[PDB]
Amino acid sequence: ADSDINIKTGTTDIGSNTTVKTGDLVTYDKENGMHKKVFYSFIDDKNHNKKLLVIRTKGTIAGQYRVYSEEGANKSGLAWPSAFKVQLQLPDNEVAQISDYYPRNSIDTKEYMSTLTYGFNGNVTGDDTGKIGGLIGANVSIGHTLKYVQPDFKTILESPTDKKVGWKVIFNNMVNQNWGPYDRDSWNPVYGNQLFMKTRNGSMKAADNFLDPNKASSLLSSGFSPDFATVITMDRKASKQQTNIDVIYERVRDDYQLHWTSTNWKGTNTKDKWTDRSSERYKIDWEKEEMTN
Amino acid sequence: ADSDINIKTGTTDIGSNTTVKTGDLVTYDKENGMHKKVFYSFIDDKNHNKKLLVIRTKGTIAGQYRVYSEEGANKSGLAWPSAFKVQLQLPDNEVAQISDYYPRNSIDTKEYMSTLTYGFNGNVTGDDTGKIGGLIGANVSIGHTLKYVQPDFKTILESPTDKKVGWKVIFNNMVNQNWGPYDRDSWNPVYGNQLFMKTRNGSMKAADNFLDPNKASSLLSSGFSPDFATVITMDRKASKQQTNIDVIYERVRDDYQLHWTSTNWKGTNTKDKWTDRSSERYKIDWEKEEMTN
Amino acid sequence: ADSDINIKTGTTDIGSNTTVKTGDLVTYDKENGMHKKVFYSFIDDKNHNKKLLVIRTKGTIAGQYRVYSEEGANKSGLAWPSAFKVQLQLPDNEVAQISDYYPRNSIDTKEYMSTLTYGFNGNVTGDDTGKIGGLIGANVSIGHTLKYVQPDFKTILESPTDKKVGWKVIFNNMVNQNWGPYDRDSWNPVYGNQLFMKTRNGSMKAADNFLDPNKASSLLSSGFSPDFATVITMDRKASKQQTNIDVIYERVRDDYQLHWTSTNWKGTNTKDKWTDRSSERYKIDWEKEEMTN
Amino acid sequence: ADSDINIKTGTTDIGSNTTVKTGDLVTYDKENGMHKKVFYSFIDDKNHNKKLLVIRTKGTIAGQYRVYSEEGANKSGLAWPSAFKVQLQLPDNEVAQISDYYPRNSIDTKEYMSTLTYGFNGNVTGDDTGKIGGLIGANVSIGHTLKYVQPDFKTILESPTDKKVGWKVIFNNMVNQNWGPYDRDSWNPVYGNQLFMKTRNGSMKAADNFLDPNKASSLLSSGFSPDFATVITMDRKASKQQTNIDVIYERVRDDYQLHWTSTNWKGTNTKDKWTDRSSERYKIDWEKEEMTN
Amino acid sequence: ADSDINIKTGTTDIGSNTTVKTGDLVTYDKENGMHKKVFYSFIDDKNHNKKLLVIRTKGTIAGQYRVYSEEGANKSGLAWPSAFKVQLQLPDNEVAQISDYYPRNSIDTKEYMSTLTYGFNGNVTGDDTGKIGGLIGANVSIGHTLKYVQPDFKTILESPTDKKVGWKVIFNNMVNQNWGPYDRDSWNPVYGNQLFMKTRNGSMKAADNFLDPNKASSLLSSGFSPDFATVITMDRKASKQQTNIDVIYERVRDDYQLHWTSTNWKGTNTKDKWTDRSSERYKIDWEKEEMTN
Amino acid sequence: ADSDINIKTGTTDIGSNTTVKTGDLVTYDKENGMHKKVFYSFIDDKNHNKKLLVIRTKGTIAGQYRVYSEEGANKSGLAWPSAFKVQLQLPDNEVAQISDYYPRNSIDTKEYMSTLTYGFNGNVTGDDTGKIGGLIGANVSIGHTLKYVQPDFKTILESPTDKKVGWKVIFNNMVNQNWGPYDRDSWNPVYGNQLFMKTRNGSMKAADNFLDPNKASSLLSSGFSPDFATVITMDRKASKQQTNIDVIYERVRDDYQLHWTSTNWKGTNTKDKWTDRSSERYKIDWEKEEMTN
Repeated sequence: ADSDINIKTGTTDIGSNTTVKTGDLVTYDKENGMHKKVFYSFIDDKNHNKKLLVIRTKGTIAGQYRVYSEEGANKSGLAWPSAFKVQLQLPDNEVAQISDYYPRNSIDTKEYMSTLTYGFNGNVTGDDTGKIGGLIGANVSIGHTLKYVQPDFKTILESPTDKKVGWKVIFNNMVNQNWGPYDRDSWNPVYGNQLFMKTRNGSMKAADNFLDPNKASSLLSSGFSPDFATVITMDRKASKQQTNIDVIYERVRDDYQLHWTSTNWKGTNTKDKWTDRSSERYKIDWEKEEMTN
Repeated sequence: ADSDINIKTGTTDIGSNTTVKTGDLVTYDKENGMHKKVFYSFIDDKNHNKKLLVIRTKGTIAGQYRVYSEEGANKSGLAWPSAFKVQLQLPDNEVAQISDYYPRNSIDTKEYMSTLTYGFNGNVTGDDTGKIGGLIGANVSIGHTLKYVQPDFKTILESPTDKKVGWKVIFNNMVNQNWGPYDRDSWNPVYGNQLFMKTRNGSMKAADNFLDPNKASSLLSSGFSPDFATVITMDRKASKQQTNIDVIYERVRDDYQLHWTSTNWKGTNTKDKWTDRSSERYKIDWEKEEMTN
Repeated sequence: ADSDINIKTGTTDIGSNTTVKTGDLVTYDKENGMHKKVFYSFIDDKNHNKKLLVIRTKGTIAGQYRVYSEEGANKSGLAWPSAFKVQLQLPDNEVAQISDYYPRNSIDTKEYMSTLTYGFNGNVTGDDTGKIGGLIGANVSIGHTLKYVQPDFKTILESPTDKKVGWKVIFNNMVNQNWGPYDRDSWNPVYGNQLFMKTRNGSMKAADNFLDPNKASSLLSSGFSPDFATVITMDRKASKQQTNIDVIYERVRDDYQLHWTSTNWKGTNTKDKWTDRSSERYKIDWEKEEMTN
Repeated sequence: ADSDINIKTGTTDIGSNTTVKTGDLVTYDKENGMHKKVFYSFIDDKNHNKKLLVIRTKGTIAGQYRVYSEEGANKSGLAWPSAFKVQLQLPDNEVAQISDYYPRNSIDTKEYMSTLTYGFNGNVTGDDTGKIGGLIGANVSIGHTLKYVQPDFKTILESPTDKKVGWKVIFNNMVNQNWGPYDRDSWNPVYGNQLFMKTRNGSMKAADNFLDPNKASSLLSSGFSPDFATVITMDRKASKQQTNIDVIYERVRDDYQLHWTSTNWKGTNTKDKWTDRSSERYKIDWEKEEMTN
Repeated sequence: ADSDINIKTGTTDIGSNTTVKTGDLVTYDKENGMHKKVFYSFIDDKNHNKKLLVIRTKGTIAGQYRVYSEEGANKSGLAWPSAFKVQLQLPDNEVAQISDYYPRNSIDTKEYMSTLTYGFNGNVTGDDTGKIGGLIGANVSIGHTLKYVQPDFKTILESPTDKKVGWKVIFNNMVNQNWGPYDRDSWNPVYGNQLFMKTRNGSMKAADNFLDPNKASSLLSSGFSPDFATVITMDRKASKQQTNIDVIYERVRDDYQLHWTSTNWKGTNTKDKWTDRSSERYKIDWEKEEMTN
Repeated sequence: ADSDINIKTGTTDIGSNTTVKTGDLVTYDKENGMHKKVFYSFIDDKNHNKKLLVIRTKGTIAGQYRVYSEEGANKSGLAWPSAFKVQLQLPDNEVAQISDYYPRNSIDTKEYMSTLTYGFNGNVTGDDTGKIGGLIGANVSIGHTLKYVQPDFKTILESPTDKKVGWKVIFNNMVNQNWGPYDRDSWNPVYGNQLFMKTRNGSMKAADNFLDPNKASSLLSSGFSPDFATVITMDRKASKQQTNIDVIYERVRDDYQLHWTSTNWKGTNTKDKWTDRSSERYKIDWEKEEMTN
């Protein structure tokens, strides 16, 4: 908070009384199904120390959630997106540097509750024959409650060096058919990994027995569209005013297979089965304030 | 957040010191009952890289929730809107590209709560005859609670390629007469799919035994009015400054029928029975900044 | 959100650097008790495509909640407002069109909660005579909880065509004397529809045995005052610059009667008994920018 | 929402580039204890259609909560404010009209919750003599929960005609000594109406046995200060530019009496016992833009 | 709050009508994996008393969560970041001083709830043989509930002297596999410290039996990126206008080892095992308003 | 609220169209460990009545939480900050006066909840031999629930006279190892004051058996940094334009000692054991608008 140090709000920010030359570059990778896009903005504030360039890799990455193989009615497979990644890198010989990046790791909290209860009790029982009985009782109770919120997908910022910064979205866990959340490492001795399982002991075909993509999370089938911002600073006295960047949009898929053993369906998951990578190299012209490729 | 990178807020946005020529085109499709409307805005910022055009397909799509067929008092049908869709497409030979789209898939969260309780107990019982009894007891309890919010209709952004982007609204589930939520795949061995069922064993006519549209969701009967935004960018050095777009407003209906078997009503659902499509082609004139059709 | 597409906020809106000529027309219908009023605004933005006119039918519609007929102390009736409606229409031969309308159908949500509990138990019982007993037990519990919010009156946007758009407010349900909510179709074999019932087996007169209007919802007795906005767009090259509109303020009342059968009061409801309609025709002068009637 | 129709926010409002001549008139009615005050504002926007005048009857109405009569220690009375009212009226021959009024009836909502629970149970009991016993059990549970918020006093807008508009504040219910809420119609066969009762079977004097005004609601003793706004529109071509208004500040009191029957206090309430009215007539000069009286 | 003293908001802040010369310095420490960065801003307000310089050590510190040693399948180790620290210091002979620092210790609250319950009970039991029995009972209950929120990592502001100010982020506690939260001092006689334990009695390799970094907190593996602000004030009449600062980015790691004793895994933690320090010295030029190193 | 009296917001505030000369004075007391700092602002509004000076004693006071004495393993002590204070005073002969002070005592609320439950019960029991039994029962329950939020440290504004105003922060209570909150006056016949106790019957050294400062509140070890604002007004016609102020930053510590009696640790607290005071005198020059010392 700028106002908590008694400084007037917005005083220390950069971008005042200057013209920024924005831009846009859109490309679609048919092979990998990644509609990648970057939105750049050249800021050169005279009162600042270095030339600035903020890059927002908005884009979009598809989900690719479908059944890849079926072998009769006994067994079938499934490929689902385990993780989405997007990273930027600079050549080792480059002179520019990575300064900031908005989406960053944040500390997560949890509730906690302690309960203590005392009790007392007493009743008098009687019947027709004149018998009279008594009872005096007491009890204690101690309870601990802990609650927290867990998303389906969890975004993470991989440790950014001077040259490369990258983010990552992973599959935390999912609730299937209103039952307890499952994850990739979940296991059951009878049924196994019931993550994407429709019916435990259905009589349908193996390929048919898979969770409807509508029921599952949206990011599994329709994909994940990132919104990540990074700024590159270049010294204004550098000999060479041209810079190259690489943008990668890799996606990791897992293999989920269910098998009909004797009576019930049994599901098995094989993590990190395939990876699809789409890297494109851009060129920066600091003197002309334009990025083109 | 622009202010989290120490950049002054609003600096990187586009649209400063320029005139945007907005517009409006309204058309009604009597056959399909779709009051489609698009709101365009031509932005040509000199400091930007490409000419811009944001298209907001506000429009409105009717619900069409009515009983289509009745066969005596024994059985009758019902047609209800299973899903609403709206998509924009560009010709394969076109030079413009799709850049951004506001309504996008978002990660959904869930609560979770773990409870543990210890207990102790002890009572002393006595009667008139001098008998004295005792009792010492203890107990443990473990509980897991998981809660989440689920809407009636769920909007999804279908995987957007370079040329076409489309959205989709599907029927998640509905609560009928304050009872447990039902969906298209819900089944009961006795009654079946009780989604749009008034009384389980009523004596009325089959056509009469259907849930009142007022009781059901508003989107089923009065329809769904979208609000989706997409921006198309065209290079300012292109040889041809004219572009064509296609806008589709398809709606998918399902067949719900209840049948009087012997004593109670039995309901069955047949998903994706009909689809109504309304496509219109617009022409864009980048040089004159007007879209007309 | 305009800022989520990287466009500067407010850039795509219409109404900049222009003068709008507002207005007001107020009329009271003594026969129907409807204080109708419309607030118009002529917007002609040069950068826009069509002339604009936004109409806000604020007005007010009375409730008319009273006992219409009494027949001794045995039975009496009651008329209450089941639904309020207001709609605008254009002639079929007109050239203007309906573009937008603010209050629109919105998707409803609901909470859901799944609980699972394991238990264990064990006690030791003894008496004076040296008898020693034991007990070991366990239990499981599964619970489903679903909660949602339901208003007394539910506003709905009837499917708007190109020429006419109309809204609707209906009676969802009401809580009577802190008891479970009742609606028009509620039935009880003994008492019947206990919606507007004061006492189940009171000895008072039939006309006296009705729920106090203060206890009931405000809209039943003091009426409902709408606030609905619609915009009409007319091509600026049209030959005729005069337009006619019709505004309707219909209100639907139901007949609720309770009858003293032998010991207790029995209530019956007859939906859609009366309808009061108040239609007035306005004239639009686009050239002079004034609506008068 | 103005921004939801794509119109720039604040465009359709009235009051731009004009001077409003406000004012204030304060009067105190010693007989009725009503500190009435009105705050007017003359708005004449050229771009508008009619001359405007918004009147805010802020004022203040006292509570008058006191014991009026006592007859020994056997019985005593109490007068408390059952309802506060304030209304404006215009002469039937007047040409001005009532257009708008801010505080208006609003729809009220309620929560609802449905619960279902399954259970299972089993224990093994044994004693010293070798006897072994068993027990297997199960249970079901269905629960309905409904919660809502109810204020002590409820403001209502009486059905406004073209010439007169009036509001109303009534006594919904009150919680006495942390016990269940009571209202004017509450009855108990033993104690009666225990609304303003201190002790059920106290030995104090009848006049002394009344709830402390500090314990009760503030509006009962210190009164209710309204804040209601209304706008009057007059055609600018009218022959006569002078208008008369009447402002009433009526307050309704009830009679609460408790009686010592044999052992306990019994309370009875007589609604609408007294009404205090304070009407003042103001004169409007549209040409000079001043209201004086 | 400035407005709560009747002073116009923002009047007492500093930074009005002046130019601030910001800057940026980025450096990466490959040996320690700390991407440190500082963002300075020179403010010299004529109406103020001293020259100002606010330093924001944004940077980023990696997590370094990995298994360092394995000795067969019997035992293995783990190094995890126990605490992150970042501190600024000034030479003892310097003339500048530390004035303010935004992130500061804050008081934390907790809920509390007291419950009291009275009960009564009575049943009548009878059988075929005409025996009649009775039972009258009562009970009391007292309960205390206390709940609070506890984060995984807790930021602390170490006692700031005139020359040096430093912050600190420590490991409060973590929830492992949805079980009760553990911390560094947690101990169990059977299993020990089960903080980073996968399975209590798994048969896998010791190195394999460790909690997945994705399952654990993000700061453990991907590191912590600080955002801390400090302002240094220097008298404008000082003889020497050059100042030196030191910035440290130390990180503390702990040694977590689990051992297979006979049947189950036993975990032991050794706090404060390693510390990695990265100190860099900057030079301040108040006359030229630039910090370079 | 300024806008609730119909006055334009911000009209009555002071500071418009004037220049304020701010300042800063920083000093560190090595002996007491108090980094005291004051931020002044001279406001002389011509439309106001007196010259103004708002003083914000931001500063910082250390915690000083450490073990002062140990006597073998049998007993040891502990000094912890019981209360932090900061106060400003003016000489009795001075002409300036204290006008306002932002942090002020506020009324605190509490929830309350009353519950009432009715029940009914009935079961039929039978066995193989044909015996049939019955049981009819009922129960009532009344419950009172009261919940509130209590912070660890509570700030208080000591009664401000014309010349001196001072604040105070005291130790309300603390939760130790997730157990019930303890305070300075808490006592247990067996263990005593268990406020800063690690283990009830641990075998470690007495000095070692103390709660970790990280586990305890942050203000205990890292100290409390105040933010308090006060404004001094001086008549502009006074003969003498120089004023003196005194600022005190006293801190009060308590003595907590635990003693090993025979089997368990016993803790005793001695409140108000030490007080550290740091007073500095400043000089105000109203004519030159500068405070220096």
